[PDB]
Amino acid sequence: MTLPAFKAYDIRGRVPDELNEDLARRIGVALAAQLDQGPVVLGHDVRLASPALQEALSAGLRASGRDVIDIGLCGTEEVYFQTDYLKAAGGVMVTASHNPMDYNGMKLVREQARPISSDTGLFAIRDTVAADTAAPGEPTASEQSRTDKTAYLEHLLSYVDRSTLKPLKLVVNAGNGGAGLIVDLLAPHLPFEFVRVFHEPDGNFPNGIPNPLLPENRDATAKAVKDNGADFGIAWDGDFDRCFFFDHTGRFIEGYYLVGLLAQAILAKQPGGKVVHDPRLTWNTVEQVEEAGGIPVLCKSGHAFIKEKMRSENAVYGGEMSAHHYFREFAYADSGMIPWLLIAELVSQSGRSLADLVEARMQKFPCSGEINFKVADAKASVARVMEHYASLSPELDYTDGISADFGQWRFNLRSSNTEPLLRLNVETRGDAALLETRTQEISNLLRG
Ligand SMILES: O=P(O)(O)OC[C@H]1O[C@H](O)[C@H](O)[C@@H](O)[C@@H]1O
Ligand SMILES: [Mg+2]
Repeated sequence: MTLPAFKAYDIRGRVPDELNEDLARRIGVALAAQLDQGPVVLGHDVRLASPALQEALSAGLRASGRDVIDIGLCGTEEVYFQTDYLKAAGGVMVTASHNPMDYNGMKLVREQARPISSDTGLFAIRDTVAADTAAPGEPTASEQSRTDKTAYLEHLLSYVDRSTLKPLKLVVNAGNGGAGLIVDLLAPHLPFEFVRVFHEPDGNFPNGIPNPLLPENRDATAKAVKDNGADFGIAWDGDFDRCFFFDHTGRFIEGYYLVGLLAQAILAKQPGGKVVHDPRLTWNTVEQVEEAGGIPVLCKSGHAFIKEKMRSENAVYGGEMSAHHYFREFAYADSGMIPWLLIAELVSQSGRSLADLVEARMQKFPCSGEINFKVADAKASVARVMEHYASLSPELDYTDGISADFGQWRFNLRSSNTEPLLRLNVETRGDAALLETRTQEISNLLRG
C-alpha cells in the first residue's frame, strides 16, 4: 500500500505508527532532492513530539547537504513568512494543527513559501520515502538557530495605522496552542487591553485540543467576552493559521462574513485590487468586493489553488469561509494574526461594533453554515440531489464540486480534500425561511 500519513495537502498521522523520527528523517532527505538551491526553514508547534520530529527532519536535511534555519516554536505562518523573507529554498512546519495530542504532522513549502501538495511534490516525497532503505548519512551542513521574530512582528504591524487604533478590550484565546506568544510580543506596540484565555502553550491540552469550532471550546471565548464587556474575542487553532471571531455579545461570527469584511478593509488601502474567494459561499463576498471598488475572483477551495490564483492575478487578498485569510504582502500566505489586527483597526476607525459591521450582511445573505455528510454512496447522493432540482434549471458551475444557482438561493456541494466527507453550503437572498427549507430538503436527499 502507501503511507497513510501523506494527505492531499500535508503530512498528518498518529505518532509513532503513522509518523515517527525515522520517517521524519527520510522526509528531510527526500525534501532536499525536491527543492531548488538554498537553506531550509524549520519550525514546530506546541505538541510534545514536535521538537523530536523537527530534529529528525533537520538531521535528514543536513545529511543531504542542506543548511537548516531553525526558527523554533512558532506558528505555521511564521514558517511561511521566514521561508520567503530569508529567501530559503523551502520550509517545513511540524504541526498537527487541531488533531488530538497523539497526532502530529508536517506542512511543506518550497521557494516563496509555495505549497508542496500531493500533485506538486508531496507524493513524490512519499514514494521516495517509501522505497528508501539507505543507511542514514551524517550531516554535511550546519543548523543555525534564528528565533528572532522582529521582522515578522514588524510585518504584522505594518497592516494597521497604529495612530488610529483605539484601546479596545479584546479577548484572546490561544487554546493552549502557540498564538499567545505572538499576542504578547505584539501587545507593547498596541493600545488594546487583552483578556487572555487558555493562554499558556501546553501540548497536553488540558482545556481541550485547539479547535475553536468545538462548541465547548467556542463557549470559553464567548463567556470571556460577555463577562468582561470585551469589544470582541479572537480564538485560534493550535498553529494559529486559522482565526475565529466573537462579537461583543459573545456570538461566534460565521467565517463567510469575515471574507467580505476583510476585503473591504483591505481595498480601502489598496484601491481596485483583485480579491480571491472560494465557491462555497459567494454572493456576499462578490457584492462587498465590488462595492469597495475591487474585483472578485472565483477560485477552487484549498490554499494551494487560492495562492496560485492570487499570484496569477496579483490579488491583494484572498479568503475562504473555512477561516483562512491570505495576503499578497505576506508572501501570498495565510495568517491568523493579520485578520484580527485589520478587524481591530476597522472597529477603531469606524466607531462601529464588530456585530454591527456584519449584521446587515448576515441578514442580506443568510447561510446554512457548512454541513458535513458521511454517506454510503457520495456519488449517488449528489446525483439524487441534482436530479431532484433539475426541473428548476439552476445555473450550474463545476469550479469545486457542484454549485447551483437558482436565483434567490444557491448551494455548493463538494467532496472534502482533507476528510472522506461531502460538504454542503446553502445561502439565500435575504430569506431565512427559504434557507431552512432548502437546506433541510437537500439534507434529506443526501441521507436517502
Ligand atoms: O473543505 P476541505 O476540502 O476539507 O478543506 C478545508 C481546508 O483544509 C485545509 O485547512 C486547507 O489549508 C484549507 O485551504 C481548506 O479550505
Ligand atoms: Mg491550523
